[PDB]
Amino acid sequence: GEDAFRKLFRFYRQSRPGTADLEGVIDFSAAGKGPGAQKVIKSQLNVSSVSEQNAYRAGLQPVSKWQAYGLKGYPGFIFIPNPFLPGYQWHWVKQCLKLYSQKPNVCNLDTQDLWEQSKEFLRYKERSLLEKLRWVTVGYHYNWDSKKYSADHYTPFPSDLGFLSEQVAAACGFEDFRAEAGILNYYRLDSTLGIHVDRSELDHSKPLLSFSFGQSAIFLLGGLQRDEAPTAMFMHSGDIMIMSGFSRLLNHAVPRVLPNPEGEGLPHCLEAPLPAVLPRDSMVEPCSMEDWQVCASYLKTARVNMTVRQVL
Ligand SMILES: [Mn+2]
Repeated sequence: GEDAFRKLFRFYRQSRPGTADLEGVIDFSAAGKGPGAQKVIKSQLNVSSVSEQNAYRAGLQPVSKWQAYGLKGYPGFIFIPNPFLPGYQWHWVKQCLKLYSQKPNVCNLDTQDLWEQSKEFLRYKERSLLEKLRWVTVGYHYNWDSKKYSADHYTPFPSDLGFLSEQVAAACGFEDFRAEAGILNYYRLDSTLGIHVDRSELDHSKPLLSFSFGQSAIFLLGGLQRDEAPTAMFMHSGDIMIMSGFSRLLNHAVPRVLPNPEGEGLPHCLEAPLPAVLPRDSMVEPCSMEDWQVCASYLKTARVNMTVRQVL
């Protein structure tokens, strides 16, 4: 475009993956990028706020093994790399495609059953309801015209997703966090998310939690005004971003979902299977081969985002 954010947004939208174009983008998984990488600082977690039993029940590594980062100049911003136990990302992806999208919740659409159809479309050699799915709301449903939440329009918040969110929130120092409203977003390789501020509600003290699965994205985090040059960072599969306080007023964008380097394929962390024998006390359940096959085929050219907040 013209201004600093616009220039960087367009740069990354059009960049060539694999080349020196992405040398300035922060990769939190890899701990010499110039401005970007010098801003990276450790963000101290409240390790004792999440018991090993609770981490294991959510399908998470023990919090003592998590690495959390902040960025100098962006107070209230926390970036976790993938903390998920091997295999467990598949549970969340399955729940987002199969269960959470169903009509007890609201979705952009609202066989002929979505999951049964995609089961059959995979078998029928070479536009499905799953391919058309763009967003789903859970918990207190957001009204897109009303621009707010209401006690009349709600569904019980998925207890597995709520518990996961609250463990993450607790590790970040928000031990009283209540998962009450969620938006699930479904992106394609061509998907872009424009520069915006998440709309202002009086209290900004509670964290927004953002989970990503599937293909990697480039996220731009800017300033209070649109003109300030953003910092660029990767969001890889399993990574979690937490924004509270000051950071919730910042301009941000996702200019690019990056393809798998081989065109179509899955990130390395999704190669591990969900374990055969899960615990009895787990919030997670087994994933069937048939269900998995639909998830894998979908994720090869997609990114799923879950955004969780407290509204009351
Ligand atoms: Mn946003």
